[PDB]
Amino acid sequence: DISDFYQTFFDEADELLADMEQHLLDLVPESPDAEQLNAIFRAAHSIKGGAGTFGFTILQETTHLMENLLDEARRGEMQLNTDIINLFLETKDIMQEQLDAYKNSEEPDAASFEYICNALRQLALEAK
Repeated sequence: DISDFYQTFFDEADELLADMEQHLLDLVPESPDAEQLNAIFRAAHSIKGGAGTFGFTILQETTHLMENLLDEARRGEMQLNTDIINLFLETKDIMQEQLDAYKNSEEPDAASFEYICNALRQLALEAK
């Protein structure tokens, strides 16, 4: 029954992933427009909550780690650069694959999950 609420989430998520991608591509690393970063962070926060609500473990954890990083960057605690933005784009790419698996009642890719989470946690570490 709870699956009766997946379709709306899947559509919202796809749209938010597209927005995330465009904002990422338009970001100026050394001087990121505050309003643009806030939008990326909000898309991630939204996707994370939906993932939690429906028990999409892999997507939730992946988005969780990205969100914390986007929070650091938007609060100005973390400096951005082209490498970080490329990591965010790669993260958006992987999240889309995870979502596409759920749409098919399939399980996301375990290896891609471990790789992206490892990279995101490495960056946070480096940020500290």
